[PDB]
Amino acid sequence: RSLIVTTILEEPYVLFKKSDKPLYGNDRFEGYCIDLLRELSTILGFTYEIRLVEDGKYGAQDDVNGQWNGMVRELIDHKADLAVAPLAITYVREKVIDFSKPFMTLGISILYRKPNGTNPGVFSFLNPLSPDIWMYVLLACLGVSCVLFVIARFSPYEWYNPHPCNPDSDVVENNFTLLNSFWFGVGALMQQGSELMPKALSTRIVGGIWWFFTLIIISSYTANLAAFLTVERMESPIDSADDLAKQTKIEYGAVEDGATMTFFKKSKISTYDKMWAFMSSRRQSVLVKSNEEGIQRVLTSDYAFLMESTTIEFVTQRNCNLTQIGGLIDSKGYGVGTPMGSPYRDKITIAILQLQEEGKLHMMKEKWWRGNGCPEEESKEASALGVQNIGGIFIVLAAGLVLSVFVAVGEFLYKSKKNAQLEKRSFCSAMVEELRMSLKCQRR
Amino acid sequence: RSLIVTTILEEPYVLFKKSDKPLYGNDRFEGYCIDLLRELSTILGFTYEIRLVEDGKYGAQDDVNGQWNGMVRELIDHKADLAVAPLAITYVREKVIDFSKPFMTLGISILYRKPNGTNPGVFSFLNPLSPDIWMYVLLACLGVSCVLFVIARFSPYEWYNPHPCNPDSDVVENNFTLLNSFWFGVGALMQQGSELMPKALSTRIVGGIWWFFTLIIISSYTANLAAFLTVERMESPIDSADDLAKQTKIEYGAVEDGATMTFFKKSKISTYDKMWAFMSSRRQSVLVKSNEEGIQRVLTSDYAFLMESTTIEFVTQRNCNLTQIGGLIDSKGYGVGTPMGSPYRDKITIAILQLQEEGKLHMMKEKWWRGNGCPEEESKEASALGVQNIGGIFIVLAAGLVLSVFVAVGEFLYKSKKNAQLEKRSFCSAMVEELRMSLKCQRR
Amino acid sequence: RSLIVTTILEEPYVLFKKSDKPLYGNDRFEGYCIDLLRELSTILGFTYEIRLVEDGKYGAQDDVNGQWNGMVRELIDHKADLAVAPLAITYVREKVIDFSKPFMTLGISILYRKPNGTNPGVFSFLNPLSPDIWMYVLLACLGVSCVLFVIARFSPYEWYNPHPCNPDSDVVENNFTLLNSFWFGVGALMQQGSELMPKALSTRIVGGIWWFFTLIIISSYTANLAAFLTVERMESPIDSADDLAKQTKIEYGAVEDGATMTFFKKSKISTYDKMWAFMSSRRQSVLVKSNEEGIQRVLTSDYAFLMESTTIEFVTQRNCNLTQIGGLIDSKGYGVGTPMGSPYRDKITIAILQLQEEGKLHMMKEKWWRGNGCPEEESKEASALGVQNIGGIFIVLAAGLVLSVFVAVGEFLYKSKKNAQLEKRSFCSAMVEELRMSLKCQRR
Amino acid sequence: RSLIVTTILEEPYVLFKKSDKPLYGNDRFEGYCIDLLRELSTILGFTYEIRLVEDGKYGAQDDVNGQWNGMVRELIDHKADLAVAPLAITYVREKVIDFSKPFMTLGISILYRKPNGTNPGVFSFLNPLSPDIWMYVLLACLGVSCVLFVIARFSPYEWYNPHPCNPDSDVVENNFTLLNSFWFGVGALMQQGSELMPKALSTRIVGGIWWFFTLIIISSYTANLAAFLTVERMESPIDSADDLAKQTKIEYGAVEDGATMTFFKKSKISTYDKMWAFMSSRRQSVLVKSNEEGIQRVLTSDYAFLMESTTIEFVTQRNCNLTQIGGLIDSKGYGVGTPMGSPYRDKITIAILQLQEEGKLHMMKEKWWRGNGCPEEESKEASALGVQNIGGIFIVLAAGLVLSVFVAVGEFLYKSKKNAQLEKRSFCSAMVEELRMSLKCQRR
Ligand SMILES: N[C@@H](CCC(=O)O)C(=O)O
Ligand SMILES: N[C@@H](CCC(=O)O)C(=O)O
Ligand SMILES: N[C@@H](CCC(=O)O)C(=O)O
Ligand SMILES: N[C@@H](CCC(=O)O)C(=O)O
Repeated sequence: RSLIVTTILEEPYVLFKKSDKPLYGNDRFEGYCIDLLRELSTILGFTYEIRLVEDGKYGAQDDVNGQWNGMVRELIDHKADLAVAPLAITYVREKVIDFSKPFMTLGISILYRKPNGTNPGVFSFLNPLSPDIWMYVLLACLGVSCVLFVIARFSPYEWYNPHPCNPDSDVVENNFTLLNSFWFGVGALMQQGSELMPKALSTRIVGGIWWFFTLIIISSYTANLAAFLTVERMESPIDSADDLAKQTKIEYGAVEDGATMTFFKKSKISTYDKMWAFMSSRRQSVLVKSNEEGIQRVLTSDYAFLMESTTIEFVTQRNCNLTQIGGLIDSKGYGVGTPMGSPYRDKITIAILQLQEEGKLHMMKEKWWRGNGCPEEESKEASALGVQNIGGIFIVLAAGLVLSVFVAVGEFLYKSKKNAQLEKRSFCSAMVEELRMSLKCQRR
Repeated sequence: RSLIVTTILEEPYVLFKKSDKPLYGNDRFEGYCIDLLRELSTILGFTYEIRLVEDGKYGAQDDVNGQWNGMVRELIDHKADLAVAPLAITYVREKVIDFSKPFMTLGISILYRKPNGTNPGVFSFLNPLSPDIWMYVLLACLGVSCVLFVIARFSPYEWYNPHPCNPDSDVVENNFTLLNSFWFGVGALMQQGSELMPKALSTRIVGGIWWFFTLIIISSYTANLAAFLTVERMESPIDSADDLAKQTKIEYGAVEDGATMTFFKKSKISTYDKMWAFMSSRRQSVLVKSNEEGIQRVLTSDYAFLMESTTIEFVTQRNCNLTQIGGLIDSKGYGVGTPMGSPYRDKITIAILQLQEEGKLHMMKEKWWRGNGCPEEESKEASALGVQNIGGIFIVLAAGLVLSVFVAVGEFLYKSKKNAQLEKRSFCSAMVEELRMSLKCQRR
Repeated sequence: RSLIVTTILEEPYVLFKKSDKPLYGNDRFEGYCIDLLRELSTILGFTYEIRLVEDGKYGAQDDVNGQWNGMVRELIDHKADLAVAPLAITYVREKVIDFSKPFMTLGISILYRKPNGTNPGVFSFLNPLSPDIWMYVLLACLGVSCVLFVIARFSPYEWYNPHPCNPDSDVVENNFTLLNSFWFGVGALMQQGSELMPKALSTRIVGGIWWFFTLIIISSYTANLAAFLTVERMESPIDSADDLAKQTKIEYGAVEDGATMTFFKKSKISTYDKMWAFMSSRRQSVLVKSNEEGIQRVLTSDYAFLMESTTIEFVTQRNCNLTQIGGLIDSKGYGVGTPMGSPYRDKITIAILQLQEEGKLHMMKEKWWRGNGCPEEESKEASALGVQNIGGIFIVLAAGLVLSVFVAVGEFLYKSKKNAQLEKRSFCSAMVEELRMSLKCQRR
Repeated sequence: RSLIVTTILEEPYVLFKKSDKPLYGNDRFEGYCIDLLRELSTILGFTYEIRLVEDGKYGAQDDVNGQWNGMVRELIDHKADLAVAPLAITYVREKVIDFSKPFMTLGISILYRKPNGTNPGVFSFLNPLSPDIWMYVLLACLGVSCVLFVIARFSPYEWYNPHPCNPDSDVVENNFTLLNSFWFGVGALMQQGSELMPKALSTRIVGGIWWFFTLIIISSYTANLAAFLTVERMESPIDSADDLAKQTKIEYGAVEDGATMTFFKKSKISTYDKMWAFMSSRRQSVLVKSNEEGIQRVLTSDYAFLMESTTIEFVTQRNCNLTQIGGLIDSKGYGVGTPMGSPYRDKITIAILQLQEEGKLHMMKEKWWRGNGCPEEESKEASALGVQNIGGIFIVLAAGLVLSVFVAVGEFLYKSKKNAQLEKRSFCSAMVEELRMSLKCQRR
């Protein structure tokens, strides 16, 4: 006699094969659990014949009539002989049917979206000061530089004759112009210090306060920028089951007629009863029909789906915006289900252990979970500055040198218009001074 | 019979259970005291019928026609048999109903809004050094600039001939005037450097040790400056029960016909007698009718609510702009009331002591009073420094420059003064040096 | 009939009075619980007559004969009528005797020593670099300054004639001496920058690498010193009962025949059974005879004594090196014990509540706990630098100016010996140059 | 009868209970499997007599005279009735004894010492910027120093007459040679400033924007430099089961006559077949006789022990120089053994599933495998920067100065070369300029 194996569509355990042809018999199925059953058939030497569950459930106790549904009901009534499927091992299922040893180890955990790690774009260094403070500094170095020009002309001690060798009447100069006064202002702001130093006490206090002002601006900048380069990583506000029980902001449920909600239904510990106190209220709202709708409502809404760890291993290697929030709630396993008192309990108990010692149950999991490449993590650690987060200081350096050379032709043309008043003609005296600049020597 | 339990709906003690289908009976209710009365029924063994109180108070000895009401009249006239609810042990109640022995530790306290806005701290940058340190660096900079001037007018290697062509005779003169030695002292302190640079090793060592001094003071200042650039929110204008007594800006009150109205009514503390002389006058406006009208008038008005401690522990855990002000005024407990001597006081008295030995009173405490963690004040995550944070460096920049325009005129009037004994009293050297500003092109 | 009150020496509840006289009757007793009983006698109008417990225990079940000891055994046998004492309220005591309502609220917690907050002594700023690295920097600025002198004499381009006006033959100088080369070395180390700049490319690379070296020394100094000024507070490695159960490094016990170990003996929760799994093994080693030996063995050895919160309130306000490690394990209370079925249960139940509403039970606790002044905490928060933790940079500044002025008389005497070879006599030509230095003017 | 339970003493599963008085019987034992067998006896209902195994192994199918031993022969010959102990489900055992269904999830892994010493990181200071950034600041400093030279040989305001007395005619000359413009570029980058200061606004803007560039690059460098000055301990030379296969420096082994010796014995993985070809040869030295001789030979020798996962979880939690290397080789479970078909397998199979539903298997897991927290690697608390931390700035200081002595000779041979066409080939301008070093007092 050929056996009749019950099973159910779940990805990647059992799923239909992609082929055009009129698929006949066991042909249309592919996945982990049939490729398990391809190998159990070679060992035990029988003939399986795949035939799905009818009511589309896994198995649960309806507790009105106290009866079962799903693949569990397919076994108790002896309709189908095996249950090669992700049928988990629980306390209430073991009393009515006979499982084998596990071929996979589970854990209930939360499938939730990864939050977006919004990149600190290339103008990230302006962040440690507020955008009105950068203006207040700029109006200061436009202000204080203008105040210093007022005082330096007004103060009769900044008037010094430069002339280190015996003036003998009068060559007295006042080296602070406008263009010198901003350069003292900018030069002290950028901590470099100019070549021009105030001499009168009327201008020392302007030099003294502006040095103290740019001492605090730069020091408050550097102390704050330690915080902004050490970017505090995304910490989406669920990190455990203790967290997820206490906010009704995020919807969280399970699959209906499944071993996930059956866990919370029968549990008596405080956190997990609190989740079932939540889920029993909106029992039609949160409890989705299958795991596939458990996935999709996390993809769209603010939903945190409770499910098994081995299917999260297939989801998060496919969708690189979903993750396993939290740790394993419990531990379970996938048994090849058999009816109560079967001779195939012990022969599969052997033939799972035989496949496990020679690595066949790990060669199949690596094949059908197929990690595919996915961004693992930022790997939270010291965070050496790339081009992506300094970046814009080269942009202002590139734009600053572009803005510079037009002042250089501005200095050229204002000179070439000035000297050509009396000396030579307008266009040619520009080219005359080009002969001066292209000279490779020191000259007049 | 059924042991009729009189209870009164107050969160998080006894509240209605929400669901899809309406429930009927004892399962309508949930909370702390429902979970407690289940534990008393498990240990002792009895049926219990929740019979929520008609006249909606807890209990209060009324005046001249004195008759108890609320849950206390349910106990005196034997309409109830128990009172598992927040019926707090007070003096006047335990004379007439006969309480069991407490199951949770409360006390009268003050509920009030958290202050939103910040203490500005318009300077806030002086903070990383103590004001002992800030005055000592001036007495160092006043100190070093004097001892540098003493050495530089004593060291016979600072006396230098500038005279760059070929030094003949009768030239040498220090560049360290006493005005100049502060400018090395302040100039090195502010990290910007001076035009003065010492020669003459005895003056080098002063310049050497003042540099290493100001290397550490600036480096220690930038270390703590990350910490002290955090705003502090405003300190609430009340911090105790005495603070509400010495004001009428904040109306303060309690639940009418409860233990807290009764406590201030029969108090002989000078603080608390004034706090009832307030409440008795405007009784129609500062005695609310429930706990729920307490919190809603703290939020949607200026108000400070005198309520119990453990009910604050639920509210402030839940609502994050809302905190406890001060410490416990008195200490009292919640006790399961019984009538005037019953065969169920002593049974529950042992039964309450059993639960806190097992820890189940603490387990039920955590189960209801814990909630969302109310994300703390130490959750900074970002601080762009603004006009509130640094602030006062713009004030002292406005302070020093107005000081500088004052001393600029004072020097202008001084060179008017030494040129006065040459020509005239004021207007000679005024106008000729007021020309000096108005020239801006010609030197002398 | 006058009552016979049993009680027991515990501090500060009941203790002998300090007086020389032959103390007669109730005279010799003073403390909290007799001053409680002084006020209960005024209310209820009886005559107490203090008489101690005989066997010196509080009360516990010997569980061999199943009998009691202590004050509990004094009550059951009706020897003494009251039990006005710190006799706690537990489950096993309530079944045999009758307590009143509490007059005080307890909690079991851990009395352990405060660790010493070792002060960061005034040379604290040298800490961010290792003491061999400070030598390696000092041998660098002694090394690199010496290398620069070698190269500058060797390089034929540092030989420049200063002389800004038409040399016409030869005045070519080499301004880098020894004393100039160290000053470039020190001057770049202290970030200030000298007035002397290298000119030949042979000396630019020495100037270039030494600038990059002191860029990293100072930056690694400032980045590390943020950690050392933010002194990570003392965190003595017990912070809870979950911590204290899992190290056998610290002895922890209780008092024998007391309600502290009776809690752990009967508990079934995992952490507190683990402590009783520890304490049952060395039951004679850790379990002290009284609370006073519970105090003293913490004072001397590495012992963490489990005791009641209200006695920790008297200990830690006296001994300012002990503290309450952890939070309250449970909650209990002090009942005035009465025998099983007494008429004085309810009259004291009244007269404790009457004393509590009018604040008498808080006026007595404030008197007999008498906080006395004790250092509360460092109050862990931002830690503004006092003189105690910068400190020594003023010491090296004071010592640097002391070391300077002896170089100034060293520069004076080396000059005064040199010029007196040909010009004048040895001692007088010093005083001649004193006339030069004391001159208030510029001169030759 | 008594249901004789064969068990074998292994921590933290079944260990002797320590006390003062010696205990007798089932109370001699404690640990995980004693707490488990109590739970199986509570649920199912049976007496149990611990009868610790005589021949001290767990179980191993011996060769040609093949007879099981240890706990397995206790089950086959019905000397036991159960085997509640770490008797792990393998293929060859479950054929002959008949296991229950697992209660804890293990797998073979590698125990090995943590590497003590640090990866030195002799430079370690380049780390706060990515090597993309480090090369770009040179291409900026090579870039800006070129474009500053282009403008300064083109701007007709940089051409200045030094000539300080009174400028006549035919003088003006730039101070920006192409050698000089790098010295402004490097000089501003290293925060120290140059003797060069630009005039002529077009050159000011280059100096303006290069200053703000190097203000940010230095400030961003000092921000992350606190993070990257932490040592990393050495990466262990093994990180997997494959790494022990490709070496003979570390002897590696397992418990003789256990599941782990049996697993490599009958493995057909190319990695694991080599790992038994190793162990079989020196079987007398790399197959220890217990778990306890495993850990003691990892510590007191160079050795890497192939043992189970859950027993590593106790040891590495306890001993802090000792860690798990790699991941789980296989996956298997601990099962309560029974004989060849018993009326107690299925009773315990449901009984184990009941306990993990309630969570008591996790409660007993936490109760024994948790211990002292093994104070983590992220417990820095202090880092005085030493010769290991910064280090490489002394290397590049030794690198640049040896480079500088090379270029100093190269310039010395260059002024020998231009003076060669004056007088002689080498020794003329060599010796006369070798005099120039040897003079040190005379100028020219
Ligand atoms: N597949 C599980 C139910 C769904 C789940 O727990 O994720 C079972 O059949 O038991
Ligand atoms: N809990 C109080 C009532 C509320 C209040 O007075 O603040 C009582 O037991 O009477
Ligand atoms: N004084 C306590 C016992 C000692 C203690 O718990 O600290 C009692 O009598 O119950
Ligand atoms: N736990 C192993 C024994 C120890 C080992 O082989 O590493 C077993 O069940 O056989």
